[PDB]
Amino acid sequence: PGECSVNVIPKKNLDKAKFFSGTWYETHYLDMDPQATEKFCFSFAPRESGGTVKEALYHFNVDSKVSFYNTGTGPLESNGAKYTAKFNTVDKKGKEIKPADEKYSYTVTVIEAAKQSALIHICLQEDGKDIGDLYSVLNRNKNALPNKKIKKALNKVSLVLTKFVVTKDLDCKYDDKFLSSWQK
Ligand code: HEM
Repeated sequence: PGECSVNVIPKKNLDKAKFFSGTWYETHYLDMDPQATEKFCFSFAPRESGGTVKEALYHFNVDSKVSFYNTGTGPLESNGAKYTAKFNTVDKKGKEIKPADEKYSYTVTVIEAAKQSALIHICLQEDGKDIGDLYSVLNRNKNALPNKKIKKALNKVSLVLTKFVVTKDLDCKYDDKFLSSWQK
């Protein structure tokens, strides 16, 4: 199965204005498929208004030296820390170059946030069925280590940080202006 993890708990009372602002950098990630070993850098700029999330996504494939740009949009759950989005493909100037494929979606759960750190989980789906998932440690600073509360949250779901890929050890290239200028 490409079954998504159980026991993924949304943070209680996430500060929305703080989390859904600025740019987040992935510092550590754990793809739950052990054979998924392509190296990636990830950053994004999530925004929220009227119960709808609109986020700009940036990935960089370290192996192939190719970047790609996406935007995602979807309703925020009443718990305020989980959303399911559909995504399109845009160029670096933000113009759509491929429309959203209706059969795909992803569900982001914000498990924990503390200081400059966060822990999220993403369940990818096709036609509403699980096709894979990943845990991501985020920071406002690319080079920073996570707050201990992020580790505490990992421990509750029987994960340890040492299992994660460390992003700062990769030769990343970022488009920071794409994210900085999001919804400007
Ligand atoms: C460090 C964290 C992450 C890593 C390492 C990662 C890795 C990947 C990989 C391996 C792919 C497949 C690319 C390909 O098929 O060539 C991908 C695609 C994608 N991911 Fe991520 N991901 C991360 C976090 C996220 C997050 C947090 C989101 C949403 C908020 C997200 C949304 C997407 C989307 C929309 C695609 C496009 C799939 C496609 O075009 O077929 N990812 N990512």
